Amino acid sequence: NSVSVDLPGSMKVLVSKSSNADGKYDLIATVDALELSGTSDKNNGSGVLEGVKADASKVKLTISDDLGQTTLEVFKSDGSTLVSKKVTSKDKSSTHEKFNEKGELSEKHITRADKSSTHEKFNEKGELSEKHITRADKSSTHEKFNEKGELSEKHITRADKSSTHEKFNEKGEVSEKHITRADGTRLEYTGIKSDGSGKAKEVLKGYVLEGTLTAEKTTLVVKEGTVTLSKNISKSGEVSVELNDTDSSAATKKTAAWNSGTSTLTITVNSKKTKDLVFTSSNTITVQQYDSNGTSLEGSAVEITKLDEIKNALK
Repeated sequence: NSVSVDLPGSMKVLVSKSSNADGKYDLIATVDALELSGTSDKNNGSGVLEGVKADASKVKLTISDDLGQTTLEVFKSDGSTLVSKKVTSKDKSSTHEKFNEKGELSEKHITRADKSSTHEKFNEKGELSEKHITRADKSSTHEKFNEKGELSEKHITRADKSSTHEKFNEKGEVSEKHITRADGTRLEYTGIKSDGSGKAKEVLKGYVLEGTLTAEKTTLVVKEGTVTLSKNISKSGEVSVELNDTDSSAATKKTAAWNSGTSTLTITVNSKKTKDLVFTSSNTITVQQYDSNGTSLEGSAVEITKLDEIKNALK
C-alpha cells in the first residue's frame, strides 16, 4: 500500500500502490519534521507535495517526472514571497537559495558532485557583496566587494593551506597584504603606498623580523653595532641575504658571502670565517661557528629562536 522511493536531497516519497478514488496515487513525505501532501497521476513518486509550517510558511516539493531532481521551496503566507529554495539533482549537485524579508535573493550556495562549491552573498541593492569559490582540493578564492562593485578584499587559499590576502583602499590600491605560508610562518605588508612600497614584517617561530617592501623585493633588516644584515625575499620568494659593516676597523670589520645553493651566509672577520648563518627552506635560521682558524666548521648548528640571538651572531 506504500512504495517508498528515495529522492535527490536525501529525501523519501511514499506513494500509494494503486489508484484510490480518482486515478491518482497518493504521495506523502516528511521534510524537516514537517509532513507534505500531494496527488499525482504517476506511480513514479513524481509530482507535487504541499504543506504549511508552524509560522504559516508555505512549503512546496516538486519531484521531476524522471525522479532525477527535487525542488523544495519555502514561501511566505502568500505563497509568492520566497523564503528559501533548494534544487537537488541525482548526481547530488545542489543549489540552496536564501531570500530576505522581501523575497529578494540574499544568499546562494552551489554544491557539486565533487564537493566543490560557490557561495554568493548579495547586498540590499542586489549587488554581489561577497563571492567564495571553494575547489575540490579545498583551495579557495574569497572576494569581498565595496559599495562601488570593486574589490575591497581578495583572499586566495591554496591546497597546501598557504594563503595571500590583499586589502584595497578606496582608490583601488592594495593597502595591506598578508601571507600565511604552508609551514605556518607569515608575512605582513602594511601601509603600502601608491608605488607598491611599504612596511614589512616576517613572523617566524619565536621572533619577528622587520623591514620594508618594494614592488621589486622585500627586505628585512637586523642591526647590531655597525653591522646591518639584510634578508631579501624576491618576487619569487627566493631568499638572499647580505651584510654590510661600517666598522671603521679593518681588524674587526665583518664581511659576508651568500651561497645560493645552500641559502647560507658565511661571515668573515680579518680574513677568517667566523660563522655560517643558514636560512632554511622551513623559514628558520641556524648558526654554526667556525674553528679558531676559520677554515672548517665546528660542533653542530643551533636553531635561532629569538631576535637577540641573531644580533649576538652579528656582534
